[PDB]
This record gives sequence, structure tokens and C-alpha cells, in this order.
Amino acid sequence: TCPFYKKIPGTGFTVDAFQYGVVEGCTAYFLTHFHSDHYAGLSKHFTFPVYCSEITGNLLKNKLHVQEQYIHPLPLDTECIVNGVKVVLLDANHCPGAVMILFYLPNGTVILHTGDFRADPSMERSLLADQKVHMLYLDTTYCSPEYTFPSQQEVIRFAINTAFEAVTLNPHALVVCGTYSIGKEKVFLAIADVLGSKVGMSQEKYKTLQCLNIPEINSLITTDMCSSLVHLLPMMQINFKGLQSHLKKCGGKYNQILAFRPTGWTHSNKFTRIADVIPQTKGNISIYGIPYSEHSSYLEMKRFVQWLKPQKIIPTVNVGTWKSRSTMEKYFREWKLEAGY
Ligand code: NI
Repeated sequence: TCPFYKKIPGTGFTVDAFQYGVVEGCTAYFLTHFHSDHYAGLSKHFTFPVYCSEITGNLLKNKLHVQEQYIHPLPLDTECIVNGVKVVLLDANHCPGAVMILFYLPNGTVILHTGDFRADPSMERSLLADQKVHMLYLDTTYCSPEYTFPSQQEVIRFAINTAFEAVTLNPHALVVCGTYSIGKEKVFLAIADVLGSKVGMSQEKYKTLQCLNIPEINSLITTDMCSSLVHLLPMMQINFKGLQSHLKKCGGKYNQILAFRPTGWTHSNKFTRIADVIPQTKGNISIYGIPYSEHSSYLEMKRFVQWLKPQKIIPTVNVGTWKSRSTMEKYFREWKLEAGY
């Protein structure tokens, strides 16, 4: 049964609610983004209207085989009427195709559902600038002040400079980047651009990337692994055993691997600056964990909420324990007392 924080009151709508069977009263199912915890339950046998971005609808049709007649893609930044209710989709600064949803309820209430997002000051000049929000359904993934990490631009600078130095020292080094979902494509694209290479990958991953409307993508990626010196592998293979096994398959073209694991936050963020990050090394294999987040830091989240000034907040992440819920509620009250709303 569908939980309350996935239902939009005063509508027939749900958000990210595909794993509960037929939800009573639901006339349109919204999907914020193509990540498996959110699409859990969708397949080619789904027969109710799904509303989403264009990129999410390309993934639903090609990867999950949802039939076309049930996919309803909406443009961003554009007022649309769905089943008698005005909605707008906004860029969530998460993975490709990820949106926030503004719902203008028939009674005058305005609701923002963030989906998953990485808050940014640029969102203060979207269509949110123009009206009041009563209810905020908030991605609270990192809602605690211990969760710190650098900008995506600082992380990419580190990755490019590390890869360029290694390969210039040793032209026979291979670079490997781990992946297990969409998102974080700038890591491997930025590294392949500084090295003058296409990115090599499996047919299954190539197919996924071909759905993302990235400009000039045919110039940037390939299934011909022998032509590429930046390879993508499943995240599970990014360990010394898996990397050794991969290096054997490359037919003596290479004699060293430099590998990247984009994680979110890890506890080494509480001590080490991005500049000072070092790898784990075994023989001719080195592995860097890099803190590339597609979720708000605590400070980014707090800034957004203090600007928006919602009347009520409903968390959508960390909702399963009393301790997490009490912690989040204390920070919401702090923020409100500090800013005066
Ligand atoms: Ni996500």
C-alpha cells in the first residue's frame, strides 16, 4: 500500500508510486526520474498514464518497454493542464531527465515536489520566483550538517588533472570509471575529452546513453573497446580483483589502471579536502573514490528552503526511523526561526 508522502491531496495524482499495484483513486502516475528505487514496478504491461520528462519517457520506452500510448512526456518550464489541474516540470539538477513538479491545486494551494534534487541558487530565478508554495515534498537525503562535499566543478577539475597527469606520464595506462545507474556522466565525459578519446562501454550502457539527448553524443561514446582508452564498467567490478581481470582482457595494450568510483558522501569527507584525496593502490592498479554528489549538501538544502519559505515540509527520504524524523524536524524549526517565516 502506497504511503501518504507519495500522494498529492486534492488530486488523482501520485509521485514515484509504481510498486503498490493499482493505487485507489489514481488517474495519473508521475515519475520524477529514471532511478530504480523510484520506477520500482513499471514494465511493458503497465496500462495507466505516466507523466514525465522527454528523457525519462525515452528510457521508459527503450529500457523498460512501456508502450508508447501510456507515455506522456511534458516540456520543461511550461504550464500544462493534466486531468484538469495545472502543473509545471522544472529541472531538478539530479540525473538526466530528472524533474521537480509544481502542482496548482483546484482550491488555491500550491505544492512543490522536489523528486531527487541538488539545490542551486539558479532555482531562485526559475518559475518558482513568481508565487507562494504552501507544501514542499523535500529530498532530505543529506539533511544533517555533517554532510559536506565540494562543488561538482571542483570534483571534475580534480578528476581531469589526475587522469591527464597519469596518462601523460605513462601512455600505456588505461582509465576505468564505474557506473550502476544514469547520472554523473560528466565524470567519464570530462576525462575522455582531456585524453582525446571516446568512452568505451557495453552495448547495454551505450543504449542507455543514447536515450539522454546529450549534444553530439555520437562523437563522445562507442562500443568498440579497442579504440578507447577510457572504459566504463559496472560499479561492482571497481575493486582490485575486477580490475586485474579486465586488464587481462585488453591483450597487452596496457600495463597500468587508474580507476574512479564516483560515490556520494563518505566519512572521509569529514577529514580530507578534495585537493588532498589519495587513492588505494595494489601493484599497477590505483582506485580513487571521488565525492561527486547529485543530491543537495546540508547547506544547499538549507539555503533553498529558507528562500522558498514553505508553510509545511514533508520529507521523502530518511522517513523510516523515529530518530531520523526527529532530527529533520528539529532542523526545519531552526531554519524557520533563523529566517523569520
Ligand atoms: Ni535518484
